[PDB]
Amino acid sequence: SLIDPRAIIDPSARLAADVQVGPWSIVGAEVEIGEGTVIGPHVVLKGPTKIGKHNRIYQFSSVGEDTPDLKYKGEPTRLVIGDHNVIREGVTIHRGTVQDRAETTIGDHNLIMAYAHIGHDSVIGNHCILVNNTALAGHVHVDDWAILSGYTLVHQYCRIGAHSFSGMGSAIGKDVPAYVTVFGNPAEARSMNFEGMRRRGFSSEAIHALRRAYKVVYRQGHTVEEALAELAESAAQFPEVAVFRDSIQSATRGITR
Amino acid sequence: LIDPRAIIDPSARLAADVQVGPWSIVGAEVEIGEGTVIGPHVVLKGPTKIGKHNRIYQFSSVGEDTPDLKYKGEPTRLVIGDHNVIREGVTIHRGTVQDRAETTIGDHNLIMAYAHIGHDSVIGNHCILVNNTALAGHVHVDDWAILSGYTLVHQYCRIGAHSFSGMGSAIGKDVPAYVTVFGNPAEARSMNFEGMRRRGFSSEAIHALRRAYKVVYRQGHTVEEALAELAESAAQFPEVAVFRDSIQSATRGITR
Amino acid sequence: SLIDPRAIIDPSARLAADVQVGPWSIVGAEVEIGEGTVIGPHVVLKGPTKIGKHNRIYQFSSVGEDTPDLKYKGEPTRLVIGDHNVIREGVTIHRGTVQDRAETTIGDHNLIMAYAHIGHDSVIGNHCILVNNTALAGHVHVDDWAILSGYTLVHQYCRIGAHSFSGMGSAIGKDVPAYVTVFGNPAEARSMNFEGMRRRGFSSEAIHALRRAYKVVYRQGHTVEEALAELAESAAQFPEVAVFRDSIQSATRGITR
Ligand SMILES: O=C(Nc1nnn[nH]1)[C@@H]1CN(S(=O)(=O)c2cccc(C(F)(F)F)c2)Cc2ccccc21
Ligand SMILES: O=C(Nc1nnn[nH]1)[C@@H]1CN(S(=O)(=O)c2cccc(C(F)(F)F)c2)Cc2ccccc21
Ligand SMILES: O=C(Nc1nnn[nH]1)[C@@H]1CN(S(=O)(=O)c2cccc(C(F)(F)F)c2)Cc2ccccc21
Repeated sequence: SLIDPRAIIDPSARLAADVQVGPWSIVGAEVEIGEGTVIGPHVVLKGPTKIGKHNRIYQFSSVGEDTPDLKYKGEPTRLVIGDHNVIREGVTIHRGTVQDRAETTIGDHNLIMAYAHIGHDSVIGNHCILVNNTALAGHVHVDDWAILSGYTLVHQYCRIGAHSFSGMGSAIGKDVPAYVTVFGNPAEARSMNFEGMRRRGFSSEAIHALRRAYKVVYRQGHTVEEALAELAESAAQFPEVAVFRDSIQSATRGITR
Repeated sequence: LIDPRAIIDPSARLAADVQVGPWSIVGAEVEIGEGTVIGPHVVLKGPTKIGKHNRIYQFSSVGEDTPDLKYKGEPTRLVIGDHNVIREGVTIHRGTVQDRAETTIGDHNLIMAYAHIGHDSVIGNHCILVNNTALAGHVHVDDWAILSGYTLVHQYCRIGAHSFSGMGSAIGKDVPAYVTVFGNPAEARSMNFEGMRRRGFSSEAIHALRRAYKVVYRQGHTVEEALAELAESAAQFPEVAVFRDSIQSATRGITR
Repeated sequence: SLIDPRAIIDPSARLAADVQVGPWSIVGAEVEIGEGTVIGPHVVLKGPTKIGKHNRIYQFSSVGEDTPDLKYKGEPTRLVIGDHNVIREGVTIHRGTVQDRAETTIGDHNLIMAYAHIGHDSVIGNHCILVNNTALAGHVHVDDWAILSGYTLVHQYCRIGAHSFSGMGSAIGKDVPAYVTVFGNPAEARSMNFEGMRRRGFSSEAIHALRRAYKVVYRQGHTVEEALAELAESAAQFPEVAVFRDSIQSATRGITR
């Protein structure tokens, strides 16, 4: 059948139609797996965890584990994963902490590559790519279409804006605004993901307004308040520029410069 | 307690309270002490001693041979203390004869996902190795040391008591006790003042250490000039002696 | 017997007579293992894949999985491993893509340490060392005797020259010429692997010629074509200098400086 007899399914666990579990996989108590989701061999799922439809989870992944501690501490804490996600070999995903959200949240159509770490209370949106060995410390918010290149380290509470790009080996300590490309340890803003805008079919008017929006924030010596005021008009014409202005507005503890 | 789908070698030695998850291998000459929980999918190889009330998580390879070419199959050891947590996919290699033929881990150590503890490494107590920390080999980590995620330590380096390394740090030279280091290559920034307050250090002892840092790092002295300047502060404050002693035992230089 | 009864051997799998396979290992369809090869417990082998003779593959390794790269669409691509290779704990090796030569290729006597990654369409030669957590993004050519120390990151299409050395935590966006020593993120050219050359028994005359060849490429203000021209004489005299000159000539992303 679809359920390999060498897998251990806890009596409390809930499996929907067309679910596959490979051999020697543990689907622990309070884990719920959605329609057509494929669990490979040698996977550990721990709950309380909700996984949606048409997901693929590869061998050696630990999905819904507790955040590391010298002692067991703080539950019920949730992990929620949406639909059409690919979680590759040996990925670690921790559930939330009772102190903060009490939930780690992953949306839809995300690709999390081998040995990536998703820390407690982190929130991933849709259509994101975390390349090999990307580590989100915890309480990290990754917005839609963001790409973290291989071995990107993100500090606790940092926001990764929509359509942003972090070069491989980047260590991020401050918010990355929407569309911004960052590199190095510590991470420095370089340009914008113009490549990614074109692959999203952004009007060349929107891309040119986003180029000027970069220069307003990074290049003209403005305060953030002065920048937000200078962007207000562009943000009103282009929803794309508003995503950018909003990412800067939301950064209380400062942006990656 | 011992899951029937685990392979326990005849010559393994497990206390009554020990839990072994399914699909785990307790290899030849593996001692495991009372209260220790071995998760599923764990490979333990010997000769290895594991103390008490330890927790080893799935996909961990504890007590394998180093691939370091200078190792040639000698019966070298791995000792682990008590109340240690070893997380998902941690690799801990046994020692080599060229040193002391032992990798040593003490008590109350938190070793997070995919950390590497190379051959002959000595970790003390209440240490934190965050995800993907790599100790290349012969690395001595002293009590209360914290190495942040993806911290790389070159062979033979000493990580001082209460020292802290920023994430993605690459350490080539000894880190003195209490010192904070960041970047590739690693550079001294300040003292672990949080760590001192964690331990309940006197505001005297913290002020003495704040000064001691300036003597070594900020006053354009040499190491020899600096050691002599500290010797009185060191004699008065056992806390300052830990710092001064870590600089003296640094024969291959300190992280500046 | 040598195949553990808890192992899963696909009917279509071809194992030489003395092949060992540890418990809860998977030898999938169209996987060939040559004589002497030992597979440890908890190993996943997917095909189409050819593993040669006297190889050792450690636990938690995923050898021959599909690349998550979005351009691969389930085409029947290959992985080929030669003889006398050691693959340590948790290594990932993906098969090729039809956009290149539909093959990922490893030669002989290579040491690939724990959690190292070998991306689609990568070509490793002989006597290479990939230290812990080294990652080749894809289409990476590593020539014979190349050392990549721990957590070395290699961008797609980068060529790592013969007897080259990359320091711990290096991030390589451009070709590493043969013999050259690189460090840092981004990677920086800092002289040549003279201790490597003296160890493998290179002549004093050859080492002295490589020393001058280095000055011509890096220290004489020459553009690459001006340099390739000046090396032409010395490359005709010494094979080592030809390998060096050849590595520079075949740089598609430029060279590490
Ligand atoms: O194209 C890109 N270039 C880039 N990275 N950093 N700076 N520039 C990124 C990175 N990659 S990748 O190189 O193929 C890759 C895959 C596995 C492992 C790694 C490694 F670990 F970094 F080595 C890299 C995947 C990817 C997928 C969609 C969009 C952009 C990218
Ligand atoms: O604060 C700290 N390191 C720091 N700060 N600035 N530079 N490096 C360390 C690190 N953390 S962490 O960020 O929550 C964490 C957890 C898992 C993975 C990672 C990652 F892999 F680095 F991304 C980070 C866990 C932790 C727990 C008690 C004491 C100190 C620490
Ligand atoms: O000797 C060397 N020195 C050097 N590397 N980078 N800069 N200097 C390299 C690196 N080493 S290693 O330190 O013993 C080692 C082993 C496992 C893990 C690591 C770590 F992950 F980086 F921490 C390091 C293993 C090794 C083996 C053959 C040839 C050269 C090397």
